[PDB]
Amino acid sequence: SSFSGKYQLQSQENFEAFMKAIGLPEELIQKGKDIKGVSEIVQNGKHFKFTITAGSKVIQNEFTVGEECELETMTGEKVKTVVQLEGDNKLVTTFKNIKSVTELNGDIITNTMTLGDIVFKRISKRIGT
Ligand SMILES: CCCCCCCCCCCCCCCC(=O)O
Ligand SMILES: CCCCCCCCCCCCCCCC(=O)O
Repeated sequence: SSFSGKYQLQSQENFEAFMKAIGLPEELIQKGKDIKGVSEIVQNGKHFKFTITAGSKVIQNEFTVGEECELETMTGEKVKTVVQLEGDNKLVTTFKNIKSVTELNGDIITNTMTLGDIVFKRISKRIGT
């Protein structure tokens, strides 16, 4: 259960540019750019559940490492992909030509999403249990 916990965004880079590019409606971009969203992760072996909350908007997802899964993404689009572990503390997946890497270092999770030259980076910190 390496990843299990509750974490809140501390800061992020290129939210607006990234979200516009992938189809987030601009009213959502404007309300969302300064939201410090909360990620809740339950890991049980290869099985993951996570909830992302960003004011009024709650996305729940689940996947088993190494297997096909269906992920609901930022716009609501559901994509079929595979999430892999690269060691105990790093989740890697690709969907819609976006490469997503989620890495845990103690209490800090860094999420990097790359779409072409745009690198959307989010840094979050554990908040309690
Ligand atoms: C009422 C305010 C509207 C909020 C809508 C804007 C939220 C868009 C952001 C989606 C949640 C963040 C997804 C990040 C996923 C991750 O990095 O792995
Ligand atoms: C909801 C957007 C799709 C998510 C694509 C990555 C999913 C595989 C790994 C899940 C990591 C969840 C990210 C929590 C860290 C954070 O909020 O920045």
